[PDB]
Amino acid sequence: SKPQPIAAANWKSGSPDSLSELIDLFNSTSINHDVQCVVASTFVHLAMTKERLSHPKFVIAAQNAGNADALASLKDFGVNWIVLGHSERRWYYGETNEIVADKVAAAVASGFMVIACIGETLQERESGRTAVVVLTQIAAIAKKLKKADWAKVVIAYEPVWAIGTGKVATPQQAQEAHALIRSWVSSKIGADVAGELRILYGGSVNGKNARTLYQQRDVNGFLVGGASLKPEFVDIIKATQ
Amino acid sequence: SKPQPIAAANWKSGSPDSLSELIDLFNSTSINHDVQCVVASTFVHLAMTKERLSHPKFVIAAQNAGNADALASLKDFGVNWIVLGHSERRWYYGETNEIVADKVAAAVASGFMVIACIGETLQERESGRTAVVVLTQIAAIAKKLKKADWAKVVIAYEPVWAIGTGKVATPQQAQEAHALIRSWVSSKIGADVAGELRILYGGSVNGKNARTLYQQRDVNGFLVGGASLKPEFVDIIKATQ
Repeated sequence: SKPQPIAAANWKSGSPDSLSELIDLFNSTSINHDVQCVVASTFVHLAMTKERLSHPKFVIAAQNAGNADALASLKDFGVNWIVLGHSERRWYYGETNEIVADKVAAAVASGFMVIACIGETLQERESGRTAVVVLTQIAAIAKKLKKADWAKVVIAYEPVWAIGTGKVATPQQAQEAHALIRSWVSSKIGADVAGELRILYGGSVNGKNARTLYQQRDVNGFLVGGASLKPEFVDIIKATQ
Repeated sequence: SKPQPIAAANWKSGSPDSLSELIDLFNSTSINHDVQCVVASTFVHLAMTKERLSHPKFVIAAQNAGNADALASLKDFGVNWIVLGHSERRWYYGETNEIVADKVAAAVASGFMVIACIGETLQERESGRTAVVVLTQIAAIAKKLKKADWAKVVIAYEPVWAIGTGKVATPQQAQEAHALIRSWVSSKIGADVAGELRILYGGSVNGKNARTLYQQRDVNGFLVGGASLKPEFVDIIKATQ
């Protein structure tokens, strides 16, 4: 039915010691279903996790790449997944739809599994421009990808207003945005591709809200920030059953 | 007499929780005089404050912009004020008078209210080169601004040796530098402009020293770093009466 789900952690902060305790918990956790778990972080924690994380279902990812040289070095360092187009890169650092599109194409060429992020601001949401915004973002990425490349792409839909604010989208809001993105992909690229495509939801996900969100027809997992620094991340992974 | 004063906070560090407590304190504080309050920060706290800060007298600002795309995105994100040419950008990152001048011109074009920072090092101060340094910095900015643009500019004078060191300038030192900058502007651009111009003082300002500094004829407010992370920032705002 639904493609293999992904439960990605976005370690935006935390201390080396507290984090290794988490890694121990994960390593000792049996997941009785097929799900790809991803732990994304910065150089600070990347060396530790790359060596301390042993769970068969987990993989590590870099939080961003500034250029082709970094993609190359990261690849050599042994990192195969990467998160691109995350909120702040777009609104704080000014990366345009075109720029992240180029980054996504480059990463894929270098052989990475890419989690490309998209989402609208509170202003856009309220102005009723969600659908146009989201599709423009996704369209920019598509313009640079060859049909084969989609095999290496995961889309993460995160309303900018839901990230770190405590304000999660509703099962209906998420499902609608995801359904829209999938439709666009199906009609523009192919239904074969659209069906294989994982579209994750990110924006204040936690152990208590995950299942309802996951139950939606078009939600294939989550990109989790805050709750991924806590052991409740385990409940979030179990919610992708 | 003096133009409307500005009490700007420069949140260089701090935790999300501690910071929201401050925002609550601010939001519940009545200021019985006309003053523009500004809370400047990085992407980390910018999303929270933009949503949690409700005080009618407060506005939020970005701590820097790396290029035109960032100015555009920030503008769209809903940020209208920006701090440029701050100490570290000049001495640590190597931004020249010319570069920050260009940044100031660009920001103004994009529609921002700009706090352009200037100031000399301890070496320069001691070598007795304060006046030449400060004027060269300001002159570089002027070379790129059209007379109309000055309406969107606020100048912050912060001796590099006073920032974060605990070593504040004396009411006489600040007043002299401010008087000099205003004179230059008056004779080079116009007295109309010079009079409307807010020149703030920054460099180890606190609740205890603010009033004396503010009492000077040419001091129009403060850019505060350390003390802005504490509730004494309220006393600093009251000092602009």
